[PDB]
Amino acid sequence: FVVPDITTRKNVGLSHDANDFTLPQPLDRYSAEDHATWATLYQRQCKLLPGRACDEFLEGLERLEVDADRVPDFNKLNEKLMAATGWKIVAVPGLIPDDVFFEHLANRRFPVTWWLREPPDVFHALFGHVPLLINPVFADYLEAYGKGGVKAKALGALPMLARLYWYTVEFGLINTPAGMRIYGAGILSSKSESIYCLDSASPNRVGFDLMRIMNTRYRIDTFQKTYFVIDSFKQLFDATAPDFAPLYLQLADAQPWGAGDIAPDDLVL
Ligand SMILES: [Co+2]
Repeated sequence: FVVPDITTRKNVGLSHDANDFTLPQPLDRYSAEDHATWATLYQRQCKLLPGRACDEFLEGLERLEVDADRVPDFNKLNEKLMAATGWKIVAVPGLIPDDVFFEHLANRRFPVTWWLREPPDVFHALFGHVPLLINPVFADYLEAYGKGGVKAKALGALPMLARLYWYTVEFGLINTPAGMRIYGAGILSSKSESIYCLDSASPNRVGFDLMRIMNTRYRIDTFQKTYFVIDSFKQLFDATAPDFAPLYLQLADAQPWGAGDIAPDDLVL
């Protein structure tokens, strides 16, 4: 039997732009259970993350006044976000087309799935991704990433950019004099990956390298076998400076590294 998935069920009776896939945040659809689920997840992560999350993340939560006790009102969060970096969040139904996603980031709009899991959803999107948008360097990296979507799509290279996003925005680590810390949203909203990614001898931790990352496969249904480590958000933004076109064409005929591989030139940490 095939039954409707959560995206389908949550969006019953709602609409989305056929081009940019946005909708007004459906505030009336959040139940008491939803706000309680949000509060539980928020409390859980805030207990786990001190000394694991990078300091910029935890500061972003406070500066944006991300609600501890209910699903945040997107309009209200946008007041603080816009004043900080000129970014805003927009509600989407769930997974959206790539050109749409990129066009949003290119225009300093961060798409956020509106609905919450039952006890990627709004907790992952808002709690995991949004706090770093208050950091001007990180925000500029995301904008530059978004702007690269047009060229990538024209060259059939969206999956190569997707690897860069996965291994930075979703699963990135940042080294600090106080020790290794986390900036990837997929780790920051996770119950357990926050522990494994810093505490386990199992995963590789490899210095950030643009070409290497864009040549590296990933899997979505398991903890990462490799994490890439930056020294600063400036490293990410600076990585977007050169022309990616000749990089895509070189990668196109290469054999990608497996998710668990160490490459001969890796700086292994
Ligand atoms: Co994500």
